[PDB]
Amino acid sequence: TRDFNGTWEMESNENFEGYMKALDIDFATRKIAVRLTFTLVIDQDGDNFKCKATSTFLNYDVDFTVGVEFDEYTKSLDNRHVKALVTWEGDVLVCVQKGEKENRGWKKWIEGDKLYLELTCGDQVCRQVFKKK
Ligand SMILES: *C/C=C\c1cc2ccc(N(CC)CC)cc2oc1=O
Repeated sequence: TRDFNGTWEMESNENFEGYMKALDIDFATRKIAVRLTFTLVIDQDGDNFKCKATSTFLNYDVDFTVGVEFDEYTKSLDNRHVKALVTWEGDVLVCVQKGEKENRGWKKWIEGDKLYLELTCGDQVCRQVFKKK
C-alpha cells in the first residue's frame, strides 16, 4: 500500500544517535534528542505530501510533491542546504537529499498497520517504527 496518511506514534527508534552524529549535530542537542519519542502527522493527496514530525525538543516539517525536485534548508537539524527529491520504488517512498553528505536521505514503507522510516547519512542508518494512532 502506498498510503501513509494519518497520525503515527513512535514505537521503536534504533541508532538515532549515529544518524544525528553523521549530521554533526552538537552534543547538548544530540543527547537531549536521542531520548525523545516522535509523533508523525502526514497528509498525503496523490503526489502532494506534508510532514510534520513532533517531539518536545526537536520538530521537523517538510512539504513536497513526489517526482518534483525541491530545495531544502534543514534549519531544524544541521542547518544545511540540500536538493531533495522524493520518488517511488515500488511501494517504498524514497528521498535523496543531494548535498555535502553522501547517502543522505530516507525511505519508507508500510508493513501491515505499521510505518517504517529509515534515515540515512554516510554509513549510518537509523530505523524508526510507528503505529497508526
Ligand atoms: C515520510 C513522510 C514525511 C516525513 C518525513 C520525515 C523526515 C525526517 C524526519 N526526522 C525526524 C527524526 C528526521 C530529522 C521526520 C519526518 O517526518 C515525516 O512525517
